[PDB]
Order: sequence, then structure tokens, then C-alpha cells
Amino acid sequence: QSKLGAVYTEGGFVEGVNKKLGLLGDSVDIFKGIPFAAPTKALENPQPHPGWQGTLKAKNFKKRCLQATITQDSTYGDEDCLYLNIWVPQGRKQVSRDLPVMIWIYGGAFLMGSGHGANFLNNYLYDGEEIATRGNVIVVTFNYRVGPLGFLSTGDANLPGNYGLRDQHMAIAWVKRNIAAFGGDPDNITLFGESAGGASVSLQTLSPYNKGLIRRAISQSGVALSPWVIQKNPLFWAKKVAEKVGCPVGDAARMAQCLKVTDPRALTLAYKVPLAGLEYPMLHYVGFVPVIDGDFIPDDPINLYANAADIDYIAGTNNMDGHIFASIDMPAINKGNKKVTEEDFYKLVSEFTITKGLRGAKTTFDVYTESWAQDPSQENKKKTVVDFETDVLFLVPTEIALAQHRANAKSAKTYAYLFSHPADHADDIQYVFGKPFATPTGYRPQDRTVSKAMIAYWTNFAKTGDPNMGDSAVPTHWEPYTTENSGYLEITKKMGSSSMKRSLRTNFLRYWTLTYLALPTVT
Ligand SMILES: [Zn+2]
Ligand SMILES: [Zn+2]
Ligand SMILES: [Zn+2]
Ligand SMILES: [Zn+2]
Ligand SMILES: [Zn+2]
Ligand SMILES: [Zn+2]
Ligand SMILES: [Zn+2]
Ligand SMILES: [Zn+2]
Ligand SMILES: [Zn+2]
Ligand SMILES: [Zn+2]
Ligand SMILES: [Zn+2]
Repeated sequence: QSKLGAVYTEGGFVEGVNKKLGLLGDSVDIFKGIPFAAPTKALENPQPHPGWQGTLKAKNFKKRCLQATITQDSTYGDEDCLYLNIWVPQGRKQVSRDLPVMIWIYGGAFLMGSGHGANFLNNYLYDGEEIATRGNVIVVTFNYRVGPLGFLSTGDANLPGNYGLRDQHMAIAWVKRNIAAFGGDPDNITLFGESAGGASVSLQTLSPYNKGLIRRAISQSGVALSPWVIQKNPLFWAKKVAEKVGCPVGDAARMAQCLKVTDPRALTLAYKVPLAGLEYPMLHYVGFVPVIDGDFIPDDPINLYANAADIDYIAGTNNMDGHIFASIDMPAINKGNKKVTEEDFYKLVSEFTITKGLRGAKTTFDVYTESWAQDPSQENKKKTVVDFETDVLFLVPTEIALAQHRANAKSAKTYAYLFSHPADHADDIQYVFGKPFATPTGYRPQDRTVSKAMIAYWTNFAKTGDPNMGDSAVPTHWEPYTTENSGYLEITKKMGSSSMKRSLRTNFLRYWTLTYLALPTVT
């Protein structure tokens, strides 16, 4: 009477686990390993999963999709990987009904990842329990295909790409059809995700495939407009894989069929991103990622924002988001006794600005090093390299997406945030998922303060489209973003009325969107 029991889904009955919480009757129903699509075929679109007899025991996480290990030496996962997981919070009087539903999409550069995430202190990163119970929402996590098996493409109908995006869409569609049986409101689905998962969230809101399926969305440190998201030259990367695995490269149709019958582990390990040193910046080796296929992604994403006109939207970034790519591109920023020089930074900047030639390199170098005259310290110079990568990879694309979403909004509300703290401790995921409460020995009181506020905003937003209005109190009134106010919430360990700010790095936003674009293209 206060828990779900066997749940009737379209494929048949599903039985999960009930976990009693606290002393006074609360609990949480946990389902792991519900199939939402058939066992996958290499480089083919996902298909419906056949129904089953009896009661499916949804007791354990299922295998992730076949992917390279972090050493890039071998693989793990399996072709049979399109499974999802559900947390349903339960009160002490009766079973929950009409709850907001939040669907998480993990990141990992479209190359790695699973629905449970990394395990640390006996706790999976994307364990939805804390969000679900603290926010009174349902949380869904799931697997999608990554790497070459998720995104290999010829740029044409022989191998159209975007298999992993279709996987995500199939999980969303399954949730819309089935989640009411678990106590969810299918008209109130919020997607949220980080990095590649935030770009995926963005792409799902822009795809006509999701018409009528999505109510709201949250992009964390990634949008469809980020430069690492759309592969402009997929045939080049498909040919690189073909050559490594022994497929001919003269005919696209012959190459595509050969790739489809190659050992999927060989496809997965065909290319390895060199650690160091690289000839180009890290951004250059972003390979197997979404493409404009004229189908799932019908056009350049900048042109698709009418599809999100009635999808409420949060988008934000982390203060130091670019530091991973910056550390690869300029290792000196790690070692305290190693200098970054004007010459090193010019070189990096010139790699990013090649299409506008010498002039574009200089104008960019000049604007980012303007402060180096008064402050030539290595602290300021290394911060400049990180801010540069953060701007071009995350912040500027996020600000353009916010402006595009606002300009196309009908009923949709738009919100912006900047997360500033103090894996790495500066990252937003662990606070969104409430890890400071799930493994409190690894965290300080101020961390639980931050996580409490983020879960309040996120789940208020899921419930109502208004991060300030819902089951939870918030520390700062989060004002909706407009072109006029260009406001963002700065999320930190102590928030108050001044945490609502405006015009984040607008001189740099204006440089990239007006000044740099006004420069003549060079060939
Ligand atoms: Zn199955
Ligand atoms: Zn696993
Ligand atoms: Zn297998
Ligand atoms: Zn109802
Ligand atoms: Zn569909
Ligand atoms: Zn390049
Ligand atoms: Zn170059
Ligand atoms: Zn980070
Ligand atoms: Zn992150
Ligand atoms: Zn902290
Ligand atoms: Zn207001």
C-alpha cells in the first residue's frame, strides 16, 4: 500500500527492490536493468525490445555499451546494453503518483560512460536515490552507445551516424509510454546531463524526433553548440577506422558494409587519442561524436531552436570547465615550477584561430593577455589559459544557446548558472547527485550546503519549471534569463541576494560573437 510491488510495463511485469528510509515509514523503490530496446546490432538504429513472460527481476545494473577502457588497451561492456534504471521515492501513507520525472544523460566525450557512473566510497556516481528522495521526483538513468559503435558515420545514407543519440531518444520515449505505471507524470519529463550528456540533452531538445516528449531540460557544462559536439568531417574518421581494421576505403558503400561486419572490439580500439604530445589541441582529436545527418539532427543545431520553444531550459557551466583540455594542451599549468610564456600561449591561440589567419591569432592573443602587463605572474598566466579553453569550449557556446533559446521561447522559461567551487572536487555532478549526503565522510559541511541547494533548485525546476517554486526552499531567488538582464545564478557555498549576477565575461562573449566573426576568413 506504500510501495510499488510488481509494475506492469509494456514489455511485461517488473519487480524491483524497496529500501526503507529513516524510521517513520518513508522508502524508495529501486529498479535496475529494465530493457528499453533490443540487443544492439553494430552501426544500426535501435529496435523495440520484445516483451517477456513472467516477472522481470530488475535487481542489478546491466552491462554498459561496448567501449574502450581508460587505458584504451582493451574493451568492456556488451552489445546487449540498452537498459535503464529508476528510483521512485515513497512516502509513509500511500504510493506516489504524478511525480516529476528527471532523466539523466551521462557524459564522457561521447566515448565512454554508463548509467551508474564511477564507484567511489561504495556509491555509484549516478545513484538517483538522494535526488529522488530529497526532491520528491523520479530519477531515470540509462546506457547509450558511445565511441565508434555509437557515432561512426560516412556523412551520408551508407552510415548516417548518431546511433547513440537514437538510443537516448528510445529511452526517453520508453519513459513517456511507461513511467505513469511507476507513479510518474509522463507530461512532466525533465532531461538533465553533464558535459557530453549536457550536449546530448541539448541535441534531444532540438531534434524533431522528441516533439511532444520533453517538458524541460538542464544542460550542465555542455550544449549542442559547443565545438566538440558536431563532427564536420565524419568520412575522414570512418576511413581512419577502415584502414586500421582492414576495410577498403575507395567506395563509401563498400566501406560501410565492411565496417558493419568488423569485430566490434576492433572498431572500438581502432583509434586511440594520443596522450602527449599532440600536434593539434585536444579539440582536434574529438572524433566519434554526433553529426548533422539531415534526419535526427536535420540541420546545424544553431538553426533548430524553434523545436525547444516550449521546453523550459537551464544551462550553465563550471568556473574551471576548460582545465582538463587546457592541461593536455599546456601541461605547464600543472607543474608549479614550469612557466607558461607568451610564446606558448600564442601558439595555442593560433591553433584555435587558423581560419582567421595571423590577424585572428593576434586579436585573440591580445585580448586574453591584456591583463598580463600589470600582472605577469604565472598564476594569472595559467588562469588565462584555462579561461581561454573554458570560454571557447563551454562558456561562449552556452551563452549563445541561452540567447537562442530565449529568442525562440514561446511558453519556455530560460535560466543560466555558473557553478564555482571550491575526479576533481570542483565538478558539479557530485553535488547535483547529492554525494555529500550519500557518502558524508568524504565531504565537509559546506559541501552538503551546496548540494542541498542544487538539489532544491533542480527538483523545484523539474516540478514547476521555476527553480524557486516547489517542495524545497532555495537560498537565492533565481531570476529567469532574458536578453535584457542576461542574468545568471552564481552557485557557491554561501548564497544570498548578491548571488544573482549578470553579464558573465561579456567582453569575451562580445569578442567571440562580434569582433572575431567580423574578421575575414583566410585560406
Ligand atoms: Zn533483453
Ligand atoms: Zn558496470
Ligand atoms: Zn555479448
Ligand atoms: Zn494523476
Ligand atoms: Zn521516435
Ligand atoms: Zn583541427
Ligand atoms: Zn596548426
Ligand atoms: Zn571540471
Ligand atoms: Zn562537469
Ligand atoms: Zn567542497
Ligand atoms: Zn524574479
